Amino acid sequence: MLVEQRTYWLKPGSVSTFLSLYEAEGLAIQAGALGRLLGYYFSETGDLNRVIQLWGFDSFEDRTRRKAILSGNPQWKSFVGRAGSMIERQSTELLTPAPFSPV
Amino acid sequence: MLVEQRTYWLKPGSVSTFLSLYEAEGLAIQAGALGRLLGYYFSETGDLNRVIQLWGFDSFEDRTRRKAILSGNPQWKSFVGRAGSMIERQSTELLTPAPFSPV
Amino acid sequence: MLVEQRTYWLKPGSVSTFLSLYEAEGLAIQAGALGRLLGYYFSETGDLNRVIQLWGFDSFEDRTRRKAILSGNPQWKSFVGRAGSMIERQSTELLTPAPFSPV
Amino acid sequence: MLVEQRTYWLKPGSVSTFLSLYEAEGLAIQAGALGRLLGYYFSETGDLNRVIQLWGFDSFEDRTRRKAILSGNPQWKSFVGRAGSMIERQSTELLTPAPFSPV
Amino acid sequence: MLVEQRTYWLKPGSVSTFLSLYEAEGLAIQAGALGRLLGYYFSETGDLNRVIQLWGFDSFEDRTRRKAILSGNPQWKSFVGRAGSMIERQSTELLTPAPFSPV
Amino acid sequence: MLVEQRTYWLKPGSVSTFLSLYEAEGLAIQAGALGRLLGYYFSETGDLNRVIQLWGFDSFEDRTRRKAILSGNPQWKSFVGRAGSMIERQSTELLTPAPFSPV
Amino acid sequence: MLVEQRTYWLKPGSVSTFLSLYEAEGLAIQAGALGRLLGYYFSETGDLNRVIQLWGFDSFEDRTRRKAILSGNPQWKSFVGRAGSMIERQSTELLTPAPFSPV
Amino acid sequence: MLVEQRTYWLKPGSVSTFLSLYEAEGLAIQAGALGRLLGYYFSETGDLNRVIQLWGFDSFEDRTRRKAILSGNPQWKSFVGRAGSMIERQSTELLTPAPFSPV
Repeated sequence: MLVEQRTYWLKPGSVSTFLSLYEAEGLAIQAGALGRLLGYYFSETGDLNRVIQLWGFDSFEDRTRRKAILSGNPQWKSFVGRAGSMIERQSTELLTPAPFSPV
Repeated sequence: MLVEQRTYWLKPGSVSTFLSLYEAEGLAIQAGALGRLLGYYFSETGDLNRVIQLWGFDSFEDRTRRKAILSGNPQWKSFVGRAGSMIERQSTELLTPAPFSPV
Repeated sequence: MLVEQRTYWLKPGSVSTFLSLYEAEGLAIQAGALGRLLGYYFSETGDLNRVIQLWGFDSFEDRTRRKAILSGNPQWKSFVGRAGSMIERQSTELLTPAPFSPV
Repeated sequence: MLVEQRTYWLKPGSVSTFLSLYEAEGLAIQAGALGRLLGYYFSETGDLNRVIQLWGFDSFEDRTRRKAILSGNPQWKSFVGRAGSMIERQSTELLTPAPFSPV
Repeated sequence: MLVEQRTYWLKPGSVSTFLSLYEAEGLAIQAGALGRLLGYYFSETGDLNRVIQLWGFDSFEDRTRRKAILSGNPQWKSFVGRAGSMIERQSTELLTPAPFSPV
Repeated sequence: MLVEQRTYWLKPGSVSTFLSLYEAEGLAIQAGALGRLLGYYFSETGDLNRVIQLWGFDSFEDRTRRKAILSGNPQWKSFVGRAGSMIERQSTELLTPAPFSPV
Repeated sequence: MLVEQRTYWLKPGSVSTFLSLYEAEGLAIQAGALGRLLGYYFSETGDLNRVIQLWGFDSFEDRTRRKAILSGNPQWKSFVGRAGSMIERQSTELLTPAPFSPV
Repeated sequence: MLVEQRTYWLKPGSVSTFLSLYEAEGLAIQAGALGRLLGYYFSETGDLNRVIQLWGFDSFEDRTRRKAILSGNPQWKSFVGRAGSMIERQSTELLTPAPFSPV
């Protein structure tokens, strides 16, 4: 499995608004396209106002395919338009599970 | 649930040695004491030679209790002695799951 | 005791405005809810325009309780609305006093 | 008052050894020379293996005077020789208390 | 050869808009003035929303000459006016090829 | 001598506008109040859009006195109002000359 | 094409030794396994003692295949043993060429 | 004029030893080769154990020429051998003086 850990830095104070809007308008579309949500968090220490998500993919090739499916989805584009102004900065990294890592 | 994400930066080239030694000598003790391993990874992008672990705790109080149980374990101390020289730097952060985050 | 050190990065030039507004409208509410202010500073070196605060808590559980009391306070919400635009970024960390640390 | 916040990054695993050695051999000398210890902590989040100290001075001039008194103390030099190998990196910053900050 | 690696951090979501506008209105002018484009990329990991460019110059003196030619070009100024609002931050570094580096 | 090195990060593209406005409206006032300008630069590598200034002071006490004189100057306040929107972030550090450092 | 940009931070002063040893003992093996070297540089500004390499791959899957071929090569392992002590830290990132990027 | 600002991070506690050794064995050679020392400092805030130097050059081409003269000097090589172990990390940046910057 290929694991992606994405971090968004949000405008101060906007985490609860973002998470509510995402759950109502973005989660079903994004999880439907990408396939395996492993975790979706907000920070309590370090930089505040971060939302951190982990996604599992069969391969980099499949991640590419699923991300393009999501990016072209008209309902996703609408949600990105409504939620995007809360996002100040985005980063991502690719991780490999150790053999004993769960699931 | 309270989620802890810990990062260790290891000496260059030492990730596979660390993961093999940990699986053989540290995993059963640490998972037994701490309770819920959510993920154990090594990095493929960004800073290389990172190992990243996520642990789930019922509360901060229980994390404190379980960490002291682990730190006082004589077999854990032995493993830390054998593996510790590979660790150059350590960081950790506390995270809260969004309501829709899995498990 | 559990010690929290919070840092806010403010818009350039806004420190004195923030501190005056906080002292007049936020301090009594926040200190009343959280309990033990250990220090409230602004930076003279490093990143300028930082305000740095240290708070002492009996436990993480009590910090959680007191923070929710503060966040739900209608007068606090009003102050956050008036002061919040000065805040560009927020971070926090948890610290433990050494046995010989004062108070 | 002028407040100094110093951070030392220690070798992984060495915090308890450093704090024990400092309390036994360095604290009385350093506090005697510098005058007002405001806090002495170790980190629980963020970079682990940090020790963080806050000192209060009447003025920068007096800080300079007291630091030179400490640096020239033969017993301090001995302690620095015994404890210094645990220190990997050091940083410091100067802070000013807000008018309502305690003490 | 002197190699310059420039990084622009763009507003979230704006990479494809920037690259399309640059290719249509800026590339021919900039490549014409500067001389040797070695690579023009956007990031897939790390900080997202980065565009990274590498340029090769005969010398620092020639880089200075060509950059002033570009900066004074009225069509370049127009493009910078239309594209500039997408750029949040800029950095650059100078690199020297190893003897075996290609071209 | 006590040396202060200040860095301002400016809005992309604004360095020449800032330097022209400062030279016309701020330099004589600021240099008159602070006393010894050692250098005033803009960056060519690293973070672009930085302006970096070095000031020499007889002592920290005199720096404090001169900075308050400048901050209270009505013409300085006017210039800060006109130039301030170009400044995104500010940092500063204190340095000590080596014995052989010039002047 | 998928582009990888790798950075190694070397022990101060060791860049020329590393590059000479690599050219003599590592380049033919590594380029033979990985396929397309796009650039191999050392830094002149920013962090000194960096070596920066860019590699082009048909796909992430092919990068994975070629990296495992290289890692299992006995002559590569020997070179890594002889050169590795110069490497203090390693990072990498994945990049996508813009449509107009050369080659 | 082209200005170079170099920073060395030294082993904790070694600044005074480095500066004494440099003044006795390196300064005359280095200043003789490079031409115009503008400042040589150690840090009092921020990262401690930094030495920061500013050098002025007629041009980048002349900086290149003078640096190669210095690097090939047998007495410089000897000094670098004796002082080099104190240096943990090195960085540099190029700066341009504003028109009103002194000298």
